[PDB]
Amino acid sequence: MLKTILSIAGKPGLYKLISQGKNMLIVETVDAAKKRVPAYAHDKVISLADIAMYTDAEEVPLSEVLEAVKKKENGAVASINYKKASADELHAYFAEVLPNYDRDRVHNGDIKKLISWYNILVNNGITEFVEAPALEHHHHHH
Repeated sequence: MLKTILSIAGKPGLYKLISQGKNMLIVETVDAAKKRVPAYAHDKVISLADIAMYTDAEEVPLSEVLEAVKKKENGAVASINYKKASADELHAYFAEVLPNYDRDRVHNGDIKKLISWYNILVNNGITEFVEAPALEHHHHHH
């Protein structure tokens, strides 16, 4: 479940935490190499277990709204690209499948941080977070 993937809003992207130490966290790059990297709690180390967005519907974790926008592209990578798209393009890409997003709670660059991890997600597959089969096949209940 959401515990192992740490979401990084700094220079790197996504990590897998194995163990915590009082200097450095023992993590793995979620990548093709998968190297053991010392993580430091300064480079915007957030839990992806924590990331959620409150919208017109219930409280939706970032993984489930990833599913909703990924549904469009059939499990491909993000065609938006956050480092080429305008701020208007960011919210309009989300509003293609979910136009019920608000601008009150969703205002903290929530889609922008999402696209940053979203390209990394499809890069190695991660595990599974969308009913389009990349590794497993999910069932819609959420």
